[PDB]
Amino acid sequence: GHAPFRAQALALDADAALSEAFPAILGNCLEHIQRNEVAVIEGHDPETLHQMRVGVRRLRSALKLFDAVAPCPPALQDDISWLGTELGAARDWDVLLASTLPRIDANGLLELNALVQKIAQAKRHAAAQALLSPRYTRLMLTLGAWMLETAPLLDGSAAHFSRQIMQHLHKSLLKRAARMQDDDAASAHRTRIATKRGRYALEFFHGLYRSKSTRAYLKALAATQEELGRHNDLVVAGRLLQELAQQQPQAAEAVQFARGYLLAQQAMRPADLDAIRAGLHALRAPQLR
Ligand SMILES: [Zn+2]
Repeated sequence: GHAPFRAQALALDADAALSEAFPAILGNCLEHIQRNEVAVIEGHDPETLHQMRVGVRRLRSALKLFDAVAPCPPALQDDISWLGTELGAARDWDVLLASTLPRIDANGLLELNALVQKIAQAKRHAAAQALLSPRYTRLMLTLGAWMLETAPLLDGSAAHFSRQIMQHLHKSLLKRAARMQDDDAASAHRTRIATKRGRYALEFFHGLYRSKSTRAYLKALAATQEELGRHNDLVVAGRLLQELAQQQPQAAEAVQFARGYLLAQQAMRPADLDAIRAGLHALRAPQLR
């Protein structure tokens, strides 16, 4: 309520088992979602919604790496996708209003800003209703119950599991950054998600790896995510405004002006792959300690 909740720092023991790490990682993800509930329902704060959306993304990536040892039931995965879409739609409209539209310097953009704010507030109300619905509360309860049941069934230490995942994710990131080509949406998106997956996994198994080696690895990853995410916000804005033009034909002139400005920003300032390649060419897989 009122205050935004950021993901709690998870410091796992070096000698900790997989049966101890799995409920600690997923529990941290569920807490990150739960502690933002009230503020997303009652308020309109963008950071509280941002933190809840990130929490859902962190949970989905955690279930993806744990999929081999503990596969999540398909019914829960459908509800996680529903929750991600509901909070995601509200987040997309908030990014457009606070970050994508203000960087646009023809005079009819004031009424467009009022229309976008109206949609963003309505999407926040729609997200609030999704959280108050029994579908959400049942999902959080069923996920927690499944987490605790599957936890003692896992074999080996956390260090043995993390090294296999970290080797695959570093291999996946470097491969996608090399296969990456200019003006290709599919390759740029694959690199951005490999950057997110790698950042989350290293934050989950934080107390298992070297303090100064991971800090430099996370810095190079966060910089790559910031660059590819900047170009991604521009293409999402163009998609959201084109959808708004079809539903609201009255503000179409103001929409097309904003769409024209953003389409040019995509061509004039594309995702600087050369700076990304130079930022990731030196990176070595973080070693256990
Ligand atoms: Zn309201």
